[PDB]
Amino acid sequence: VLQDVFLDWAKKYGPVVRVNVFHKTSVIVTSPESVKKFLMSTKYNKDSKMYRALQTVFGERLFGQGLVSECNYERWHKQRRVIDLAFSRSSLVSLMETFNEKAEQLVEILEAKADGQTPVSMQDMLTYTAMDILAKAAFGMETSMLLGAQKPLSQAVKLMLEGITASRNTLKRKQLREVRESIRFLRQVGRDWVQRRREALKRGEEVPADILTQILKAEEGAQDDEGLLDNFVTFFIAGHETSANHLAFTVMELSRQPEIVARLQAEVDEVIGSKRYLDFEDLGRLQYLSQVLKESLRLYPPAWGTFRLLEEETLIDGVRVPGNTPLLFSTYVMGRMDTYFEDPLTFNPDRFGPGAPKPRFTYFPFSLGHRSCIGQQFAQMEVKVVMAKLLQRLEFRLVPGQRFGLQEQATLKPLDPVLCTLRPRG
Ligand code: HEM
Ligand SMILES: COCCCC/C(=N\OCCN)c1ccc(C(F)(F)F)cc1
Repeated sequence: VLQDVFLDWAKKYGPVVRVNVFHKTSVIVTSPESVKKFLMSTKYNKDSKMYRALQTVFGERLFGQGLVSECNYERWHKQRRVIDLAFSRSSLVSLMETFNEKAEQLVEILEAKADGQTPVSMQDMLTYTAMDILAKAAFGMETSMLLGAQKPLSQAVKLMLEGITASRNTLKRKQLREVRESIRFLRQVGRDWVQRRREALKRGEEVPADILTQILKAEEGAQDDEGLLDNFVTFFIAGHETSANHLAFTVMELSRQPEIVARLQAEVDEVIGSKRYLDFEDLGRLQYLSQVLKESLRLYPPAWGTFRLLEEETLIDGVRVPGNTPLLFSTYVMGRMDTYFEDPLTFNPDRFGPGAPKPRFTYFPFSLGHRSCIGQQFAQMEVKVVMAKLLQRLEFRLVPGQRFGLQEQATLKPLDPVLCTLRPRG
């Protein structure tokens, strides 16, 4: 992938290197001290130019000015102020139900295929699980992709994601219209779930706190609904894709880590035993699993980095960088430099063991500072629940011909689906 070229240039030409990314010039900055300086201060904001591709795709508005793609500070802070309420500790705890139900359903489906002969794309299975979780937790709606439903919506998402791949890269005639079809499809599903929400509150019906309630609340006194559909599509996608890929990477890696798996099984037996559903307080004690996930994100971060606009010419690590320059920061790159991580190609979860110094601005799969992931705790919870349940009940072997490796898409994800054969534990 393109991130592997940047790593080579980082290693070779040091901490400040001009590059071309999405066919625009920027400076990739790879010192911890630089990361800290620019990420940990609100003085630095995202670069409209770099995110302008995510805002609109092929003349069809995708994330628009939603929580990811909005770069002006004050406009972003206004939404983030209110959307933040849907991610409080009590908000989160109440989602353990959605996470558990979906996790259980996933494990059950796979148990039905656990003959040890039936190939299953774990990438697909984990995408359906993540979307099912997101759709319900965020919007109070059931997609049931895990049981074959909403196969059109699943297809819209797929095409739209290739869309972003070609929009900001790729330098036939039908494939470009299907992407536009897909983007408008997602916006219309948005309208319906927004409408089906308004109708239920027009019947004065009781509806618990949501991401949906919060996005609506942020869009009050808006002449259009566009700022609301922006945030619908942003969360619909951001709230499932990176989690899906993170899961896929982890199961991929694990299929060739028998010792790690054993310890994982060993751990999950002690904390939950055979209990069907996990309580909020259970996740905290899945400490080794926590470590595996953290290491998974170090080698395989779905969201490989972020951009900040450097407005005034500044001196960065002894290099003069000119004003109006986009800064690229890459957790993928830093995670693979032996300057910051001994023997960096080795998947070693002990790196995050208790007592190890926490990596110091050399590792940020959820980014850092104010533009960090609003969904961090959300995804860390959901990912422990799925992984806990998989480890509890099933074993996965990777089908011969399945490659370990990456593709760059809208996010980093396994090049291959994660085709596996499955057995019951024991
Ligand atoms: C393991 C999965 C996850 C990863 C690795 C992750 C990663 C990221 C990172 C690196 C940023 C990009 C910041 C940038 O562009 O500079 C981000 C943004 C964000 N993520 Fe995620 N994330 C994941 C899951 C989620 C989920 C579950 C949600 C939604 C429920 C979410 C929604 C968002 C939002 C809306 C933002 C923008 C926050 C803001 O600018 O105010 N994340 N996350
Ligand atoms: C369709 O892509 C989903 C949202 C953008 C992916 C992303 N991070 O967001 C994760 C939300 N949970 C992202 C990936 C790469 C870049 C970069 F600018 F580095 F290319 C920026 C954002």
